[PDB]
Amino acid sequence: VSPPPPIADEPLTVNTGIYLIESYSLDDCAETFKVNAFLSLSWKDRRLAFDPVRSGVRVKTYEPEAIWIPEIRFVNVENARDADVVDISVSPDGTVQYLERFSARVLSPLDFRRYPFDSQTLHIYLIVRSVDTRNIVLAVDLEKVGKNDDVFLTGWDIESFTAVVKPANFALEDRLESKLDYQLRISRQYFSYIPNIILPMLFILFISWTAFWSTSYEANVTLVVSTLIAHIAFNILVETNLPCTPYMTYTGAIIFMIYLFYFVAVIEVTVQHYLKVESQPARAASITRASRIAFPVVFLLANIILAFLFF
Amino acid sequence: VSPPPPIADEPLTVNTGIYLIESYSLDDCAETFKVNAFLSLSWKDRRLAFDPVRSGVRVKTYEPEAIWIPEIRFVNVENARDADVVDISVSPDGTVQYLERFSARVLSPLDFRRYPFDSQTLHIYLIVRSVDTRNIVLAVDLEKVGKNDDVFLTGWDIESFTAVVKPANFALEDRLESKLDYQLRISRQYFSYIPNIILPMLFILFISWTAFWSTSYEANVTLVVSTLIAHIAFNILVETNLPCTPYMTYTGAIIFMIYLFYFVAVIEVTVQHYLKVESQPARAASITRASRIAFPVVFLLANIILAFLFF
Amino acid sequence: VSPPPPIADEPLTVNTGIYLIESYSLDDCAETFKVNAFLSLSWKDRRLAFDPVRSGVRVKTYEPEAIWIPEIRFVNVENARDADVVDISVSPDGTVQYLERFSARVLSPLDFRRYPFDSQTLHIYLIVRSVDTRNIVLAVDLEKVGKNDDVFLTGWDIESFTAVVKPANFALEDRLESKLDYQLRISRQYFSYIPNIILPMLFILFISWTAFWSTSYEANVTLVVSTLIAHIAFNILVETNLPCTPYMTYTGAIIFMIYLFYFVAVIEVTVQHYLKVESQPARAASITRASRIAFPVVFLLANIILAFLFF
Amino acid sequence: VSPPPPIADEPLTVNTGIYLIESYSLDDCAETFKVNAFLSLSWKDRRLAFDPVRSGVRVKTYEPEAIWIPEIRFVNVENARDADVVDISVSPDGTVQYLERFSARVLSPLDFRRYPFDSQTLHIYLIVRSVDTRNIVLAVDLEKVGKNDDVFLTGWDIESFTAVVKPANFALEDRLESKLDYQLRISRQYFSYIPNIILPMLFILFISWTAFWSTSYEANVTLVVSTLIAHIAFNILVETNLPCTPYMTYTGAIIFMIYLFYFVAVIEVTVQHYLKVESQPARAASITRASRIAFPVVFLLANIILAFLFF
Amino acid sequence: VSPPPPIADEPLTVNTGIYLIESYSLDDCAETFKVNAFLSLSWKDRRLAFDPVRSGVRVKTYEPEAIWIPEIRFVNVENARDADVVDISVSPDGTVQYLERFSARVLSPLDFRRYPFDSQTLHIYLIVRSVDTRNIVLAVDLEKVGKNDDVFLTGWDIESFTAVVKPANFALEDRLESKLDYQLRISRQYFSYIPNIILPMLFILFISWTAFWSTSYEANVTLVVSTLIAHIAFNILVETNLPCTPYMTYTGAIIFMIYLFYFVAVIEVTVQHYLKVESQPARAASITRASRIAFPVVFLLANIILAFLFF
Ligand SMILES: [Cl-]
Ligand SMILES: [Cl-]
Ligand SMILES: [Cl-]
Ligand SMILES: [Cl-]
Ligand SMILES: [Cl-]
Repeated sequence: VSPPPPIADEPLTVNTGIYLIESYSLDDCAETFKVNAFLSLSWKDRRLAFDPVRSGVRVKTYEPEAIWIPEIRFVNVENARDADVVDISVSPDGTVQYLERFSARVLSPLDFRRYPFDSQTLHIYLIVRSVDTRNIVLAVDLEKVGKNDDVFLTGWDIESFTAVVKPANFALEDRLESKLDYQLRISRQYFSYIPNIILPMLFILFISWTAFWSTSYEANVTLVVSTLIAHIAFNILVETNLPCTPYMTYTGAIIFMIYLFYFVAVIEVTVQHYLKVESQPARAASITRASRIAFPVVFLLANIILAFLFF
Repeated sequence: VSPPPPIADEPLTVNTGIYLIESYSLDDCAETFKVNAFLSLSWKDRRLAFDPVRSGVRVKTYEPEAIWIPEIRFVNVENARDADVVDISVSPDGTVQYLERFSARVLSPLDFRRYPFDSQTLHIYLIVRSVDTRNIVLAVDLEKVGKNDDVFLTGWDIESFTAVVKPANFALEDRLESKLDYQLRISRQYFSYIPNIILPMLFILFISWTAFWSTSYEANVTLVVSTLIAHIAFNILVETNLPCTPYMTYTGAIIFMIYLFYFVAVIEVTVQHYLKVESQPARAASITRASRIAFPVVFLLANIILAFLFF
Repeated sequence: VSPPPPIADEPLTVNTGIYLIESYSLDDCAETFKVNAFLSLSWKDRRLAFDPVRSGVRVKTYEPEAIWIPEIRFVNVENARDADVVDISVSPDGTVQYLERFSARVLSPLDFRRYPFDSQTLHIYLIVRSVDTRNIVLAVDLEKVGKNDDVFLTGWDIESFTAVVKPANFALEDRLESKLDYQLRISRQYFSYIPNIILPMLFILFISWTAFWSTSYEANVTLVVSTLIAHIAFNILVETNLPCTPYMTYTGAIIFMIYLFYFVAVIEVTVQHYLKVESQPARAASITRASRIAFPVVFLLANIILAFLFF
Repeated sequence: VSPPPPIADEPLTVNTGIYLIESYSLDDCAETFKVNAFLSLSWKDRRLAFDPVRSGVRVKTYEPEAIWIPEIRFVNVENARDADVVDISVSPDGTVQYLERFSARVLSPLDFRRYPFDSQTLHIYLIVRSVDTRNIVLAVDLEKVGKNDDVFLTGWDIESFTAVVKPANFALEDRLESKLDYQLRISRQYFSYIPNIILPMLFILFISWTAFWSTSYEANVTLVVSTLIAHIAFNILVETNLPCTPYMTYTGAIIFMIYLFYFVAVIEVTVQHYLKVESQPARAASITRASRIAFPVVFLLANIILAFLFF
Repeated sequence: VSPPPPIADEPLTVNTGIYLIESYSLDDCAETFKVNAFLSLSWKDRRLAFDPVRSGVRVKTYEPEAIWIPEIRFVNVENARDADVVDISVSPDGTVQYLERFSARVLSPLDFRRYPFDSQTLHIYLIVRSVDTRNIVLAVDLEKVGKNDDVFLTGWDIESFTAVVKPANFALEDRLESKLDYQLRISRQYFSYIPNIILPMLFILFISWTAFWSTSYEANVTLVVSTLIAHIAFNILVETNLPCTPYMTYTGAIIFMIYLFYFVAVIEVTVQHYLKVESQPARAASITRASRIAFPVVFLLANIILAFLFF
């Protein structure tokens, strides 16, 4: 079959609608999310019009093979969506009402810089390539754009499911293409992060600061180096909870700073020992006494600078 | 083919039944479980009515392509189920008895707050979208709802397989949808958790408490800090056994508390040393002597409080 | 097509045979294994009988679509098997010789209680659902049940591939079902376990026992606690080699006991130190001297008890 | 259908063009990447020529089955691409404008020697096997070779998507094969590697150098050995970040050198102690004093040498 | 279609060839390797013979559906190969020249005993099952057996791609089967193994040996135990590089021996301390002095013995 012919020289409008049934498998590393939804399509084909009085039925139901259907594809999918045509409905004027249920793995880039206080906009881009006989343009029927109340993505608050009504019409491979941006807005449930990541990580670092109320070089070497091991071990433990970003994140910056602090605490411990050994105990004692306040203060400050620097 | 026509204006009743053959791959992280079951369907399609005497046969057998079959889908599946029609049997009144064997990856949210003493209700939601000519309504034939005795989910006790008889009939995208809730009830086999997770984790903590019968600051630093490392390594070891919950679980609150205890034990060890060093050995000794009882008591109390809050 | 009609009132006998070509992907955690095998089927359909003289042929070859074929399925598969009909052959009496090559992922429960001295019986359950016109019964042709010599499952000795001749005939959803139990017997190759798991684990534990020839509390704390870390580190290293059982295994009991031993060794080390410190060195010395024999003896006794309980 | 016949003795030219829609799953270990793109094909088939006046059409649209289409394959794919013919258009002269959307997993060797300062050229090799009647030759239409602006590969800067215009025409299995090299140029985003990999790794090594301002053999053994553990623990933490190269990398050579440094630091610590114990404290002190400069200077010198060898 | 009829009573010869296009995904654990190649087939079908003169063609080209093609399968594949018929060409005598491009996941057992100095022979077994009318026998056309020069398997040197010309003709499921052994010979690239695995592992063990130049029991306990932890940590670190063998490998024998050495070093350290403490310092000193030579010598000797036993 060929596309419906234009009355004048106008493009064909395909009214689209996505209704989210299920959201699952948000892969932080792959930057992909699996989605199960309805895709509704509507357009006028006058070749399929009929006088309801002459005809035999109000609405004529067709098989996909029987009539012309626009080839709608998704831009940001790994492979083509798995679709199952639920219904095709032709009214007396030739207004086609298409409906399919599809599942797809959608590639949408993620920004982990504010982890775990991040929010994401997941995109589903609808596209239609224009044909030889006439141009095809996508449109949004907002009555057919929604999401099931039960839609969930463990660890996230599902904010909204909307579409940018104005399509992106552009040329590609010598033909017009009309694109639609459907947006799923999600924000992370950051609470567990405090008792799970930050708090135990801070306790380890705080244990290293006890070296400031000790003069035993052996006990101090043990405190600093053994906590450093505990820190790395704890990091190994929480690897999984942190996302795949091969770029600097807020949490990643706190963590880097904590590594610097272990190194500085070693310097202090080393300095204090050398001074004592090299018969300068008054300096050694004044440095250790200062560090007791200097360490928490410089830490707490650098964290406000970090927080501010990120938010 | 079109749906069977109504005699008056009545909806079509599709009598459903699911019989569980196999239950497998319960993914605590994905919140998905895989299923292999029979799906039985029964409706009346008078266009198929026959005379047993002319036909010879008491029951007619058809291929799925030959007759109209209702489009039943599952709401909470990853992709459409893999189905194989086992049998289609038409009696002369036009009553169709459909049967298929299907496998599906079902998405059902899980609540790990009580892990490992958690129980779950797994849902399989059956759905049918009504058509232009007539409304379709789902029903439950309880004689056809069951599960194979051999059905297992390693680590769980399979309690029951039932269906909420009353369907959820509602409107969606300008058409009626009739939904059925099939429930698989499971409860976790928590025993192994004691010798596997808790007991070795408690022994490590108890070793740290021996610092309360020691005055050697070096030996105490080694006890606390090395046990803390042992705890983190033990935690990495049991990572897998613990579920994916990005929220606070019961097992999780105990693990957080154990981290707090290591920090408090460090404070004590540090305090006791400073007092001794700052010529106050009587206080140092009274604090250590108190700690011996304080630590187990406060621990035992806080664990009772936790259990109470979670259960 | 309909099933062949009964001469009297007899059920139809389908003679089955499975010949294992390949066995791969034994997943200890999923309790699943993948299989590539031939499935042979045999029955008599007198409607297919021919006079070889008129036909000029001794044997007629058919396409699966052309004739009636019994619907054989497997009970314990994740999804339906991938099959390719190799041959369909008909002899003048109406005897059908069916053959297909199939691959399938089979779910079979495993018992890890005796690991690594465990043996497993893998099950492949063949099934046929009876029809309205006649009952269908499965049978085993043992000449037709075999396995390729090259069939392997790394880490296991493939003992036998057989079938329990007597089918399990039972009623399900108001129809007869004839089931066949095909068994693949495997026994674990436990040798590598000694140099890979037990021996290094025992050496670490034996190092902690040297604390019984030392009076240095600091050296003893280091011996017991550092070996405990080494043990946990070693467990982590061997995680993979140990299976997924969420229940107590033989190796699992030994490992738990080894954790108890580290705790007891700490108690001793702590006790010996307190007694010394609290001016009772004779008791401290007698406890340490006893421990030297008590520890290996109680260990060796407890292991004999465990072995006995498990075997 | 047979290929279009030659007017003289000329080969058939198939003008190709790949337009990258999506790029995902760059697997550093597998040396594979996934791609979603348009494949455009152009050729003149005079048998398809038509008079637009008689036909009433300016352009004829065909189904792939209806006309002859060249069999284009990709050399370096895991399995054959998943393709969906978007459009086939014929103009009155017999020009065929083919277009398909395809997804494919591409195998392209990677060179990790300069990690994380490495750049890669990804290859997608297009191929056509010539037929009995005429030779088929591939060509590149550069206007039709592009990539979507949104194309990303997390951790990489996507430099260019081009094709080596000159095809590689060669004989294989007694027939001509015309090959096209499509190149996707990528360069690694190395910044995060400094705060993530190198800096914490260098701090650990620097802590070991403090043993050169200490005479306590016990404190020194703790410094060197505990940092060695921390280093190994740190590598385990960053295993994932480093690529799969089973050959020597730049990062890899630095890491090996750091292991040598821990060994040398042990020798020093051991030597200094033996001399001190064997009543030669002046030598012990001069060795330690030298080490303070020798260690950083030699490390710095060797890194300069390494950088030079790799760049 | 039926197979070509025999002139006398002779079997049909199918001349085979495999030309390796791609070699990828060699999975050491699964013992599977992925292949992408051409499969060439040639056989005589006199029903297809023609006179070039009254036909006008030198060669006739057919569609797979038009003529009879032998059903060639692979024995050791997980699922059936993905094939795409490239060309079918009949010469005047009736000789068919078939060609397809296929990809397949081949199961071939691997022997890791000599790792990393191990070589492997990967098998691709071609098979044809004989038919009712005539027997089918496989043959090797060596002109059509090859591999692309660019064929690679990261970490291996691709030695050769050959076929054992003489087929293995045998009976299976009451019918003749003709098998062909195609061999891909690979040998491992063992270089980084030295700087990556062995060298850092030997440095850790050498650090432990420093305890033979020390009399401090505390320093010695720290040296032996902390290096033991570092060793285990290093193992956890190199797990990935070592293959899946659940049997004793060459590298694995060295590793086991290294565990024994840590245990022996502990015994020495313990013995030396007891003797000193029990007023026998001359024996303690002579044992430690001996150990200094005994340890490296016994190590170097048993390594020579092991190498000899494995090679
Ligand atoms: Cl799509
Ligand atoms: Cl479904
Ligand atoms: Cl099956
Ligand atoms: Cl391809
Ligand atoms: Cl195959």
